Amino acid sequence: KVFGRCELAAAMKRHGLDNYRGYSLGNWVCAAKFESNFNTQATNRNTDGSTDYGILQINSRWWCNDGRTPGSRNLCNIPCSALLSSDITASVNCAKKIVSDGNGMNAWVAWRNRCKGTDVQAWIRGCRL
Ligand code: NA
Repeated sequence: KVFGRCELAAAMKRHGLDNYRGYSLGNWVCAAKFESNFNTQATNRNTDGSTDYGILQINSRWWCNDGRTPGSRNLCNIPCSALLSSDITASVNCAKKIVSDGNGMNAWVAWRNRCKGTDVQAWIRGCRL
């Protein structure tokens, strides 16, 4: 599923991501924009052989099981495929664990490089929330 900007902001808010660990909703929408262009089916293969999955490009090295990332963990206790669902519940629940891990949203290299410090409220501007 390719979400609309305000459609995703609403789904993220409903699942309690708005101000989670102090990150305003526009931070999460900005990260999703640059990670996946709001596409739940986004995938990216890493040089190390891990894969990133879903709207927030959650990686198989730590967070999900894909059966093909030697040495990896599955700390969100999900198949990585769950992160490609039209239903963002698994992605949001796992994102909550990741952003709690010590480095906040720096865990998402695209958030640090493209969202951090910018006017992220622009990502929810005009949305009925
Ligand atoms: Na894994």
